Amino acid sequence: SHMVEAFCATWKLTNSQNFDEYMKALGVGFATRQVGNVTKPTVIISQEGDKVVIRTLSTFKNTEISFQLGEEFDETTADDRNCKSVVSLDGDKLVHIQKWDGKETNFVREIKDGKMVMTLTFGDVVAVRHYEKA
Ligand SMILES: O=C(O)[C@H]1[C@H](c2ccccc2)[C@H](C(=O)Oc2cccc3ccccc23)[C@H]1c1ccccc1
Repeated sequence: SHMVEAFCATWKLTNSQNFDEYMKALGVGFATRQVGNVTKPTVIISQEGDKVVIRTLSTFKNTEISFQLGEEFDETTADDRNCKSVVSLDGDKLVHIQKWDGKETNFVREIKDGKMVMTLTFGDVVAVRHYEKA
């Protein structure tokens, strides 16, 4: 996929806005939130066949998801939520939906001026994270 290629790279977190409140709305407790706030992840996005693969490396733990665009799959998040998830293209954007325990959250990945911007929404709580190619 052409639009996915813009995301395919090794990325490092450079800025985060309101992620603590976002985690709080998800139900993450204070201490685990501290882990989420201090960790600096390395995020590798790639295309392998018809699958998109997102590998995240950090001291806390490493995660890996592999999916076909628009196909629902089971996802265990870094905070151990067991979700039904789907990642789809919306124009040039990647939209990731996570459903668990009757709840729903979504986040959007965009390439803007060569950087990756992730906007996360749960209810009316919004967080924004910036990443740059490593
Ligand atoms: O930035 C990313 O893409 C990923 C980071 C990461 C992953 C694995 C290990 C450590 C960090 C974010 C993140 O902080 O995860 C959480 C870590 C700890 C607790 C968390 C609680 C709730 C939610 C995330 C947590 C990962 C990420 C992926 C997709 C959307 C937002 C954040």
